[PDB]
Amino acid sequence: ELRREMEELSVSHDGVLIWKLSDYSRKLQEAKIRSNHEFFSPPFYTHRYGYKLQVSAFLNGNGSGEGSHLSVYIRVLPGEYDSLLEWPFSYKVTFSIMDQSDPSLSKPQHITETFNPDPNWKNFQKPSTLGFGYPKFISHEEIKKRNYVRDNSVFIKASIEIPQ
Amino acid sequence: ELRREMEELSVSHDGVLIWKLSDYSRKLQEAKIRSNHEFFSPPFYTHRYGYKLQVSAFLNGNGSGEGSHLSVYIRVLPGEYDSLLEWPFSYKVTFSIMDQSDPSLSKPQHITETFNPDPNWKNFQKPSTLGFGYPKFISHEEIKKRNYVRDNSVFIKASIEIPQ
Amino acid sequence: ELRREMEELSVSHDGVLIWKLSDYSRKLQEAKIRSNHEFFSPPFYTHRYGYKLQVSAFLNGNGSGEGSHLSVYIRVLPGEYDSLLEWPFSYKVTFSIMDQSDPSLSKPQHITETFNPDPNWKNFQKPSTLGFGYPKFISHEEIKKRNYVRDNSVFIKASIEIPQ
Repeated sequence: ELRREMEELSVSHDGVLIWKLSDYSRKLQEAKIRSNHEFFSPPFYTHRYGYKLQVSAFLNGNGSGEGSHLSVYIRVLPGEYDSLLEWPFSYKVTFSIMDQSDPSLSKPQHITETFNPDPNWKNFQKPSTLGFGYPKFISHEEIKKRNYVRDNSVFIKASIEIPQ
Repeated sequence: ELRREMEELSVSHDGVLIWKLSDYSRKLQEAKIRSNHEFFSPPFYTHRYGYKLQVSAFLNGNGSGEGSHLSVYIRVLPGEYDSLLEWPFSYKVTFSIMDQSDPSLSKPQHITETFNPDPNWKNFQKPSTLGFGYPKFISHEEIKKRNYVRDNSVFIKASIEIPQ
Repeated sequence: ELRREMEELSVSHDGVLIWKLSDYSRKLQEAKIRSNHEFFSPPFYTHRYGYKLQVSAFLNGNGSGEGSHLSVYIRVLPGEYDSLLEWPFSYKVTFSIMDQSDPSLSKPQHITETFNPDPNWKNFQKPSTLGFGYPKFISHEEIKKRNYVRDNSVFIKASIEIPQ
C-alpha cells in the first residue's frame, strides 16, 4: 500500500514537525458551524524508529476555547516500533504558531507553549486516545494580528526534545 | 510506477535499517514447508547517494541452520550511484535480532553478529547474487525466549559503519 | 495527491542534490534537434522546511553554449514554507559534473563552478522565472573525456551552503 508506506517515511527533522493549514478562512468557516470540528496533521515520527505522534487543531476552539481560540493538541499513535521504546512517552513537546514575516526585515513573534508529558496521561501510555494540549492556544483576535495568517494559511509547529 | 522512486527514498538513518517481520507464526509455517523459503527486506541505501543493500532471512534456516535456526544475510544490489562509489563494498555490517522489552523496565538482551566484508566476496564487487551472513544466527529454541518474538513479529536490524 | 506529496519528501542531504541523467546519448540527440531543449531535475528543498530549488540542463547548450556545451542553471520554485524564509535567496550554490571513476583506484576530476546569488536576480526574490547558471559549463569535447559519461549517464550535483 503506497498510502501506508507514505506514512512510514513521515519523520520529523531533529524532532520538528511543521503543519501547514491552507485555505484557513474556508476551514474556519466550517469549524464555526461544526461544534467540535477537529483537523488532524499527517502522522510523524519523533525520530527514525521512534514514537508516532499526531497534532490536531480546533480552528474555532475546544472546551474553554470554543468560539474564541484555536486549540492545539498532540497525541501518541500506535507505531510500528512501539515495543522497542520506553513508555510512557515523556519527551518535552513545544507548540508554536508561526508569525509569517521575513526574519531579516523584522523579528517574528511566534506564540509558543511547552509541556512535559504527564506520566499518568492515558494517551501517553503504550498504545494498545485523548490528546494533550492547549484549548486557548491563540485567540481569534490575536491570530488576526501580525502575520499568524498569511496567504490564507497558518503554520503549526510541533517540536519534540530528543535526548540523542 | 511510483514504487521505484519510493525505493530511492529508502535510506538508512546513520547507516541503520530495522526490518520488521510481522505475522511471524504464519510466515514460519510457510517456511517450514518450503525448503529454501527466503524473505527479503525493502532495499535501503547505506548513506544518501551510497550503496544499495538488502537483508534477507530464512525463518526456518538455510544450510546448516535448516530446520533449527533463523538465517540472516545481506547483499549488495545494483544502485543508481554505483560508479561514484568505492569498490568492493567494505563497511562493517552488524546484524541484530531485537529483544522487544522496555529498555527502562528491563535490560534488553539483543543478539548481535558483526563482520568485515571479504574483498573477494563476489556479491561485494561492483554490480552490473550470494549474500553474506549467518546460517545459525538464532535458533528456534532461543527465539522463543525473552521477547525476540512479541505481538507475533520480529525485528531484524542491520547497521552499517559509515566513515563520514 | 501521492505525486504532490512525493515532491514534498524531496530534500537535499546536507544541502546536496545529485541529478542522474540516464540514457544520455538518446537525450543528447533529441537536444541537437530542439533548439532550446531543457531538461529539469526533480524539485528539491535546501533544508527540511527551506527553499524549493530546481536544476536544469541544456544537453546541447543554451545561449553562448548552443551547439558546443552542456549548460546548467538553478532556479527558485514557489515552496510551501516561503513566508517563513529570508528573501532574497542567498546561499552559495555549487555545480558539479561528476567524473565517474573509482575514488580509491584513481582521483576523479569533477568539473565545478560556484556562485553567490545576486540579490537583484528576479528569480531569487520571493515567488508569488529565469534561472541562474553557466551556459558553457562543460563542452561536448570535454564531456567525452575521463568518465563524465559512463554507462550512458551523467551526474550533475548541486550543493547549497546552509549556515546551520
